[PDB]
Parts: sequence; structure tokens; C-alpha cells
Amino acid sequence: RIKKISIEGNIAAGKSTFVNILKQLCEDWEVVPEPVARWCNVQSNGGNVLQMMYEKPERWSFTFQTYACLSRIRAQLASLNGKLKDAEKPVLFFERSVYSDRYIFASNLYESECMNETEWTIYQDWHDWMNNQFGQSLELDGIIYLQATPETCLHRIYLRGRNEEQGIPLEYLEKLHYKHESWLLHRTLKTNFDYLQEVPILTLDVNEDFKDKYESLVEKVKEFLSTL
Amino acid sequence: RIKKISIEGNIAAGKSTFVNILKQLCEDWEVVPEPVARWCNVQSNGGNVLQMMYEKPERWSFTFQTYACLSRIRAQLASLNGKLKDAEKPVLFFERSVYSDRYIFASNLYESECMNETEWTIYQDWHDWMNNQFGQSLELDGIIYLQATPETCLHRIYLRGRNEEQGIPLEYLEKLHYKHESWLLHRTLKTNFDYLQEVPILTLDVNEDFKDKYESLVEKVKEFLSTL
Ligand SMILES: O=c1ccn([C@@H]2O[C@H](COP(=O)(O)OP(=O)(O)O)[C@@H](O)[C@H]2O)c(=O)[nH]1
Ligand SMILES: O=c1ccn([C@@H]2O[C@H](COP(=O)(O)OP(=O)(O)O)[C@@H](O)[C@H]2O)c(=O)[nH]1
Ligand SMILES: Nc1ccn([C@H]2C[C@H](O)[C@@H](COP(=O)(O)O)O2)c(=O)n1
Ligand SMILES: Nc1ccn([C@H]2C[C@H](O)[C@@H](COP(=O)(O)O)O2)c(=O)n1
Ligand SMILES: [Mg+2]
Ligand SMILES: [Mg+2]
Repeated sequence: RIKKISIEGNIAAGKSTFVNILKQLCEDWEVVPEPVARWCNVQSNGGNVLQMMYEKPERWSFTFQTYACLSRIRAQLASLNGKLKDAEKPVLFFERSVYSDRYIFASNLYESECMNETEWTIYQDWHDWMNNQFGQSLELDGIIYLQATPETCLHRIYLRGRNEEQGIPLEYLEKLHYKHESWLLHRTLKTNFDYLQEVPILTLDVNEDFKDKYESLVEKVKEFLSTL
Repeated sequence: RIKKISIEGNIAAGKSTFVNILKQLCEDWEVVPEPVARWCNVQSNGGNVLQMMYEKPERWSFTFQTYACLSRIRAQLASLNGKLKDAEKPVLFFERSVYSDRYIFASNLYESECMNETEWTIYQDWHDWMNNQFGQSLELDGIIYLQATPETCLHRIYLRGRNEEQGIPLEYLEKLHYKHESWLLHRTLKTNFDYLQEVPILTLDVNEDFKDKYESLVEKVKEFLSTL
């Protein structure tokens, strides 16, 4: 019933920041953040699976990438049955979609030789199935790509904090950048969900600050949503 | 609409063997085998995740145990919508249930220090969730425990073949045996599904051959089912 918009971007590009600005511009506009919280502390002071992947990827890239996508579905599906469900002109913004999970990060980790054939086969198999049961209602109506040079992102990773991502090199962000570009800009990166084929994509340059110029961006978004 | 019966046993105890005897005793009696096929070949030529777990458990016990339970649900759920669905007095026999997956094998692998805290937490968390969505229709109506000394099993593991299980020692089978005993016989092994509490359990000694004495056993089963 609700219009579902996904906010794609690189690491520390600024989805959270950008969405919070939209969040407070309507009571019929909710958000569904990546559960990065539970990734740094597993539960049911446990363990930090995010950090484990970073410290030794060739070992935890699979474990993580799986838990990560599961955790996201659980979260998106929930906010889907929330109070918002009964409003008039509702819109739900997702911080990333299960698509970038698999086609951007997971994929890139496999190409970076952190997941062997067997692991990467299982992952796709698992993912393919999961998004055929529940995923039937998480289909997107639109996508907003916050474009930003990997250098700008590497900077915002520092400005942010998280003592896990501090070891991340430009190379990694760069590889992840091209992945985004290929998928949302040049639209050459092929999926496995033939519907993304006809899905609208607003791209915004977010290399310059937000808390200031954020006026212009919003205008373009209101515009975009008005055509769905 | 179908009565679901689970056939629990140790490794190579003889479920497959025993069920095939029942399978051919009614057209309203189908079977759902462990997809051990796809576990030895993930591509469907590819990698053998079963063997990987055996060669280096402290590394693949998690990956395997997860795929294994997923694969089972996918299979049980399917046969659940098969032609059998519209018969008169239908019965579907499961080779193992997701319960022994988690409380017998996975559990025991964690206690054997092959899954660290973080892995075992995620597994339970994952499993707890999975069996709350679909699992709602895979609830058992009865269970049949094929009891057999671990030694007898170790023997049948040899008689069978599988060049993966040939490295298995008695200790392993023994540990797995007590697990079974504690859960289905002494019923002291506590779960997390408060309904198994009131579920019927027929135990049969299968230490002596089947292709012969298999008459007696069947009698006791027809008997058991008649009271459900
Ligand atoms: O114009 C901007 C936009 C964002 N940020 C920084 O971006 C960080 C947040 O990055 P974010 O968490 O939003 O990346 P995301 O989680 O949205 O993907 C904040 O600490 C801000 O300091 C900034 O400095 N200037
Ligand atoms: O009375 C019997 C029943 C079974 N088997 C052996 O049990 C093996 C099969 O073990 P099974 O695969 O049935 O264990 P399961 O897969 O049912 O758990 C076969 O090769 C048989 O040779 C046997 O020797 N005598
Ligand atoms: N599918 C995903 C999602 C997140 N992350 C990790 C990578 C970064 O360390 C952090 C990024 O969080 P965010 O995307 O909000 O910047 O989480 C990941 O590896 N794979
Ligand atoms: N939950 C499960 C099911 C099977 N197996 C593995 C262990 C044995 O090598 C083989 C046993 O198959 P079966 O139980 O049909 O004898 O598969 C396992 O480790 N855990
Ligand atoms: Mg965030
Ligand atoms: Mg078998």
C-alpha cells in the first residue's frame, strides 16, 4: 500500500544524514535504517561481526554478508506493518536495499577473493530464495542514488567515527563506487530481478555539504516523488 | 491438512531404509528425504560443503549447519504443496526435523568448540526466526525415533559408503547418541518450541536387520498412527 523508496549510496555518502532531513517534512514519511547497530553487537555485549569481517574478511565475509541481509529484511518488513501503514500519502525510505547487499558489497567481496565458489554460490542461492517469499512486498517504487567521490566518502568515514571502518583504504571505496555507478548510473550492471528494469532513479551530487545547501536537493526529491 | 511425522535417528541408523518400506504401503504416504544430495554438490559439478565441514569443522560447521537447515525447510515446505495435499488420509514422513538440526547436530558442534559464541548466537537467532514464519505449518503430529547403538551406526556408515563420513569416529556418534536419547527418550533436553511438549513419540529398536524382521516394526507404526 505504501510507496517504497530506496536510498543508495557509498559508505558514509550520507543517506542517514540526507533522509533525516526528509523525515522531518511529513508525518507520512518514515525511515528504515540499516541495522548497523545489531551488526556491532549481535544479540537475540556479545560480539562485533562487522569488525570481524574487516579484521579477517576471507573468513567472515560470508557469515557477515548473510546476517546483514537477513537483518535488513527483518527490519524493512517490520516498518512495513507499522502505524504508517494506515496514513494517506505514505512513503517509506530504506537505507540501502537487499539489491546493493548482494550486487554491490557481497559481489565485490567475492571478486576480491574473500568468498570462495561454494560460499558465493550458497549466498546467491539463499538470497534468490529469500527475496521470492517476503521480498514480494518490498519491491521498490523508486531509488535515490546519493553520488559522491570515494575520496569524499573516505573523508566522511573519518568525520563519522566508527573505529571499525578506520582501516578502510581508498581502493575499497573506489571498487564499491564503480559498482554503484555501473548499476544506478550506466544501468549496465545486470541483476536477477527483471523489474528493477523499469524503476525510476534520481541521482544527486552530494559532494558539497548538506546542513546548508540541503534546500535544492529536497526540491528535486519532492519533484521526483510527484511522478510515481 | 496433512499429518506430518518426523523420523529421527542417528547417522546411518536407517530412516531412509525404514521409510521406503512404509512408502510402499499406501499412495497417501509420501517422503521428504534430507537433501544430502545438494550438500555434496552445491552447484547442481561444484563444491562439497558436507566434506568441507568434516575436513575442517572449526571453519565450516557454521556455513554448513545453516545451509543444511535452510535446504531442509525449502524441501519440506515443497512436498507440503504437492499432489499428496488433496488425498484422503495423507501422511508425510520427514527424514529428520529442523529440531534435531539445531538441538542435536549444531548444538553438539558448538559444545565441541567448532562454533564460537558469535556463530552459535547467530545460528540460534536465525533458526528461531525462520521457524516462526513458515515453520508455522511444519509443526509435527508425531515422531518416530529409530534407536540404535552408536556402534551399530558406525557399522552402517561403513556398509553405506559416502567417502565423507568414513573419517567419523565412535566418539562423535556417541555424543550424538546421548543427544538423541536425552531429547526423545528421557525427554529432559529442553527446546524452545513449547509444543513439542505434547507430541507423541514411538521408539523402535533397529539394531537388528530390517529387510527381514521389518514386519513387526510396521505393525507398531500402523498402531501409532491410528492414535493421532
Ligand atoms: O554535508 C555533509 C553531510 C554529511 N556529513 C557527515 O556525514 C556523516 C554521516 O555519514 P552517514 O552516516 O549519514 O553515511 P550513511 O550512514 O547515511 O550512509 C556525519 O557524521 C556528518 O559529519 C558532513 O560532514 N557534511
Ligand atoms: O537392517 C539393515 C538396515 C539398514 N542397513 C544398512 O543401512 C544403510 C543405510 O543407512 P541409511 O542411509 O538408511 O541411514 P539414514 O540415511 O536412513 O539415516 C544401507 O546401506 C544398508 O546396507 C543394514 O545393513 N541392515
Ligand atoms: N551490505 C552491506 C552493508 C554495510 N556494510 C558495512 C560496510 C561499512 O563498514 C558499513 C557501512 O554502513 P553504511 O552503509 O550505513 O555507511 O557497514 C557491508 O559491508 N555490507
Ligand atoms: N543436521 C544434520 C544432518 C546431516 N548431517 C551430516 C552428518 C553426516 O555426515 C550425514 C548424515 O546424514 P543422515 O543423517 O541422513 O545419515 O550428514 C549433519 O551434520 N547435520
Ligand atoms: Mg547510517
Ligand atoms: Mg539417507
